[PDB]
Amino acid sequence: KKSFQTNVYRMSKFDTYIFNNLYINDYKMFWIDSGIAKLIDKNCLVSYEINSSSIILLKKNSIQRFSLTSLSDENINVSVITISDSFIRSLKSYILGNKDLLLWNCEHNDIAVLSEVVNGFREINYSDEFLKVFFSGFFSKVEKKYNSIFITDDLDAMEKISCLVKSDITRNWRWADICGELRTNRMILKKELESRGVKFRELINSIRISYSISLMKTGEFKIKQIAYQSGFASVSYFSTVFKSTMNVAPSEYLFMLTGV
Ligand SMILES: CCCCCC/C=C\CCCCCCCC(=O)O
Repeated sequence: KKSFQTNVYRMSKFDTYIFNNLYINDYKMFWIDSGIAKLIDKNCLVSYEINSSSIILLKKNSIQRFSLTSLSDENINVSVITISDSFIRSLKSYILGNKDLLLWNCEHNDIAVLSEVVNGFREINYSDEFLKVFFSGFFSKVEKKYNSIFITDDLDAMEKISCLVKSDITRNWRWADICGELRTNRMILKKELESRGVKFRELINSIRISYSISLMKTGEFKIKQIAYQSGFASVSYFSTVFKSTMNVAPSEYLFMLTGV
């Protein structure tokens, strides 16, 4: 359970959630509990319908640009599972021998286990062993259904940059700071941002927004405090960037962390 952080979001009939420059702090996976939805991937310029068996995987350190639109006349619950790095590396272990958004059409076996994870393991209490072989076997499969490895040699350049920023979120980050800390020139590091279609400012802001989300999940409701705790120079800039990224206001998202 501590290796799994889950949330459930309500989706009104035919409503749309829009994400722009959304930085994925840790591996995530989500799916709808019922009905049908339309996912539009602005990064690959593609769209497709998903059902209660479709599982979407988001790669850590990726910068997402997509929208999800309900195509159901009833409310839909979107379950989101966040996996800890400690568990992910456990998965790397059970697996021996550039796509950031992976879609997997389940065989109501995997979506059954995933549904129990969001369900807080209160109907079935899988073991560490099973969960490790399951998930490891899950990514191992989806990796084949796509371009490259979903997991990453930990010392990836983007991972180094992200961890750096997260380790001192309020520092007034500049390219010079990144190059100096990583002992690497910008000509070599710039590919990480280019391939993700973001300029330096956007990258730092994206990491700070996801950091603010993590804070709101711990039980922090004071928006004013969250703005500064997340490294933003002001509450207004935080709110502007948050709204631009999540398409909703910070306080609005916090409210969604309640659940009905
Ligand atoms: C705008 C409110 C957020 C609604 C989130 C549910 C919709 C799609 C699932 C995508 C998950 C990425 C959102 C990040 C938030 C989180 O980490 O829980």
